[PDB]
Amino acid sequence: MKIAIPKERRPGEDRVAISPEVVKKLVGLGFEVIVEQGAGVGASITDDALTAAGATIASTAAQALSQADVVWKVQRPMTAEEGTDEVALIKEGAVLMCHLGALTNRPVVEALTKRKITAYAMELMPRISRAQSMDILSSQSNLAGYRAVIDGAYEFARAFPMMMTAAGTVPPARVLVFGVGVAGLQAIATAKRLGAVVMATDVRAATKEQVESLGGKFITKQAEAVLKELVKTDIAITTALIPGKPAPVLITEEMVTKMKPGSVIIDLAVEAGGNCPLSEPGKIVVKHGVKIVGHTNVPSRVAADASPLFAKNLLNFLTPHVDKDTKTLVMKLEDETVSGTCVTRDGAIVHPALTGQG
Amino acid sequence: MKIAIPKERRPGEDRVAISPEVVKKLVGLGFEVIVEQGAGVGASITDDALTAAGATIASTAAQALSQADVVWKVQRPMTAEEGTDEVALIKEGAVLMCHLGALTNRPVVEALTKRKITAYAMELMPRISRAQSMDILSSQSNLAGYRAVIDGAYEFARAFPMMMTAAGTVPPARVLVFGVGVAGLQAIATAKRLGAVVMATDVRAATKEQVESLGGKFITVKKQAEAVLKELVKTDIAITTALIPGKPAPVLITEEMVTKMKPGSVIIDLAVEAGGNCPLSEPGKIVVKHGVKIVGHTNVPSRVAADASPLFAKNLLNFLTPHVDKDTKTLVMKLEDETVSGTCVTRDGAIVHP
Repeated sequence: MKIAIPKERRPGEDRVAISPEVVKKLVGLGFEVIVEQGAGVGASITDDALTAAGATIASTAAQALSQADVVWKVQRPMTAEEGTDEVALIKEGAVLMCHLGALTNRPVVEALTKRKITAYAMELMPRISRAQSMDILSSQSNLAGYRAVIDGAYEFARAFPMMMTAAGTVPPARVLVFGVGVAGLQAIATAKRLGAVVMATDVRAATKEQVESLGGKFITKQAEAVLKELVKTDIAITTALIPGKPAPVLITEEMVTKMKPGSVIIDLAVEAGGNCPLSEPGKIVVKHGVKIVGHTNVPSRVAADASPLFAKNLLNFLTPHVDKDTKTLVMKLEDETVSGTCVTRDGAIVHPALTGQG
Repeated sequence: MKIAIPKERRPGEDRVAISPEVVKKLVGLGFEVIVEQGAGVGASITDDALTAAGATIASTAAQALSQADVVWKVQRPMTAEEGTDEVALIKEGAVLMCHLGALTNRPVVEALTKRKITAYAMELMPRISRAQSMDILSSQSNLAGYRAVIDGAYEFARAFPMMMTAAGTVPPARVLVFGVGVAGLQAIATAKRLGAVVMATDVRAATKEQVESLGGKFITVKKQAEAVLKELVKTDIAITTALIPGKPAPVLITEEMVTKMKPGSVIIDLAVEAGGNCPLSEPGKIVVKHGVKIVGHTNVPSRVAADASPLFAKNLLNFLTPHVDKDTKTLVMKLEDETVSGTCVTRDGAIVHP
């Protein structure tokens, strides 16, 4: 009747799958909540904030998960091959809930299967209305979009808003968002509230409506229209990274050579190759007088807000299956969100694309 | 006449006392404009951009200031004892306009005086309505206030604006601006733009009205501290901006106060160079103490060099323009002018203002 949350061990990860308010709800459901010491420090969540909420602190990940019936993590557990065998720390037959990156991480699913662990890959949450509150892709990408604007403004040597002053007028910055998904949408909104002239481009002609509702201008030869804007653009933000596929090239370095010195490019797709071939994971590349920034775990750059949201997504997914009167958890297998996220259970891999080498 | 602008040499200074726009006005005023090669690189001002405006590019600094009758700079020239006497490069009898930091640097003033160079300490610009467009302290501090918010949001692990999503409502960040001068005002405006709830505190009451006009809330109630601390314990980003003329910055956030703040909170100390409004700040560093980040970046306006330079150059232009004589067809600084009298610290091999 124990749920455990370890500290994230993968490099670049500062989020944690828990928050004081979720600890309280979990305790209210009848759970004993165990958190590894310092697991939330990166997200501004102290051990004492956790214990005040009802959680108990374990000194290590092994002790935290030793007798846990349920384990909540942010990123998929590490296998012996990657260093620390976290999969081994999960009790055989236990339940794991996390962003498993299942589709592109067959080895982790196999490792979990050997220990007969039931794993729910949160990133596979079905796209149904009643599941939006359990959607981790949505909650994290939204913060990533906001963060993109903050990092761009930070690296930019000019101020974003137009300023009328006694010494003259400070022109507003011009921003061009590539890709109008959850992240792109928030980038537009944040770049807009900061005072910039915001442009946006996306192949899906259905996005123009959303861009305009936020006060942005949709760019309507096509590459010629984008280029005309790009050469005037101060901050270019790309957000097109389609899972299970290389990031689409949206800004060639030929185009970057046409940009104005001092410009900034935020490449949120650097992880999959980047929408700009010049971006490098975890670095800020200075080329042709342009800064090409490609930070690695953007939502982690907003860890303090990302963590509580991630914990809530998890809580919303688990809550419907808990009988707080008997203090028992029974994941209803017929529930669409359960069957949809389960990739392995009782020693059997259930996702069709992860049973062998394709 | 000839006016020259060199590259700023002091460490970390990326601003330049020139802009293509101001170059056009100078040429139109009858000036021959010369700029040191790559002087505007840090300000996104290319040599070709300046050439297009009508300026001449000198390969070196010496070559730029050699025959200059007027010299414009951002920071005071360096004295011989400090690596390179940029002073020795300024033609004797020439005119210099820049942030001289005169009232705290006698050595630079004497070095200029020995060369019979007339120097106008722009930072001494009189606080009169007429000089607003010539005031470098206001133009640079305005951008500093903006930058403080950017740097704070950058170091903050949360989002500034309130966000209502499918996963719930996340409250907006809470900002507390200490000192409502030019910098403080911009910090409030920018913090507001980003969606934060903004509180402010300053000894002047005439500032409450200004704060409210921007959407900010004025902290009010002897023990003003109690009211302040009450807001500080809920604050996510504290921005301090109080600087006293040539004196140690007043202390506004004690270490004791810092220990009462929320983990992950951020403090931007814009007064770090003058001692800091917070005793935990260190010039050029981000200190973590009691779970709080105390940020003390130096030369904040340079963190906004591409916008700071155009404005700084305009302040200089606005100050110089009224003194071109449409008779000697040259530059004659009117001695009776309130701004000339208020900024000159040394003239023709004499001292100024004692």
